[PDB]
Amino acid sequence: SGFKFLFFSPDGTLYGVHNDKLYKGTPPTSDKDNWLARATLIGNGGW
Amino acid sequence: SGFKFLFFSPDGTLYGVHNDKLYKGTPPTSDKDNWLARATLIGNGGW
Amino acid sequence: SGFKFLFFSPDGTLYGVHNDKLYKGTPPTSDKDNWLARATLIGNGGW
Amino acid sequence: SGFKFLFFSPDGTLYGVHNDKLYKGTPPTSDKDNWLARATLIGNGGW
Amino acid sequence: SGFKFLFFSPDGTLYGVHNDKLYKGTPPTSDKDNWLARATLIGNGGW
Ligand SMILES: CC(=O)N[C@@H]1[C@@H](O)[C@H](O)[C@@H](CO)O[C@@H]1O
Ligand SMILES: CC(=O)N[C@@H]1[C@@H](O)[C@H](O)[C@@H](CO)O[C@@H]1O
Ligand SMILES: CC(=O)N[C@@H]1[C@@H](O)[C@H](O)[C@@H](CO)O[C@@H]1O
Ligand SMILES: CC(=O)N[C@@H]1[C@@H](O)[C@H](O)[C@@H](CO)O[C@@H]1O
Ligand SMILES: CC(=O)N[C@@H]1[C@@H](O)[C@H](O)[C@@H](CO)O[C@@H]1O
Repeated sequence: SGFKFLFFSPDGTLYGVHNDKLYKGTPPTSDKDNWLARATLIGNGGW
Repeated sequence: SGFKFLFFSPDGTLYGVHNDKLYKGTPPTSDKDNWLARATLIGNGGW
Repeated sequence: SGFKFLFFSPDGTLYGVHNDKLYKGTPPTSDKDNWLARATLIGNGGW
Repeated sequence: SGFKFLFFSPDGTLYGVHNDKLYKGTPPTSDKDNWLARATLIGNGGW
Repeated sequence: SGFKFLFFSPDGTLYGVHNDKLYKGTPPTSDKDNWLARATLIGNGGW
């Protein structure tokens, strides 16, 4: 629970480290947007 | 109180994590501008 | 003490959170620049 | 273990500090991508 | 003692806070680049 890092790439993609995993995707648009469920998993550990 | 993350997207929108929630909005232009009151809630928790 | 956050906006302005307040201004060019005295107070608390 | 800093350059390259060393490279695109194995070492300590 | 902050400006300059001092410079190109030996000191304390 909670992100360790949460930051943008210069194209506007949101990146986040959550439970040692790395995710990316376009940023959420509302509190109805389950961002983590639709984010792409781009790293399985070590972050 | 207190933000856990406070950062910019490349289009100039300010993003912030406050009390596990995610907020965005144009940055304040003066200390009369209550940013958190006018920011768009874009995540209800898990941040 | 020091800063809680210190980060750039995409237009090149340096932002900083210091003693719960939000500051912005052009980045310092030498150690003779008192950036905190020089920056614009854009938020009086809650940061 | 884990990263101490993880952030983007405006040229699109991902930078990270891991165990006091500095690395850069294209961001990972999947959890098969061993980013730290293929990243360019650009700093052997002090970070 | 490492860096407290390490981040880019949108023109590609790397900024870092180290022992409460603020440094800037082009990012290191390889592990043979002593960045902090050649970085510009732009803040002597308070960071
Ligand atoms: C910090 C880092 O590069 N972690 C990666 C991880 O994301 C990836 O899923 C795994 C693939 O084997 O390799 C590494 O552990
Ligand atoms: C980290 C993350 O994606 N959190 C979101 C939250 O912001 C959103 O309000 C909720 C919708 O049900 O889904 C997830 O919990
Ligand atoms: C986090 C946040 O938006 N803080 C603001 C503060 O910056 C501003 O000076 C004040 C104006 O009334 O309102 C809020 O407290
Ligand atoms: C913080 C910093 O500038 N560290 C560098 C290190 O990355 C580099 O590999 C070394 C070369 O001798 O010099 C310095 O220690
Ligand atoms: C956070 C900040 O602005 N620190 C500066 C420091 O960089 C500068 O060298 C000194 C010179 O007067 O003034 C301030 O203390």
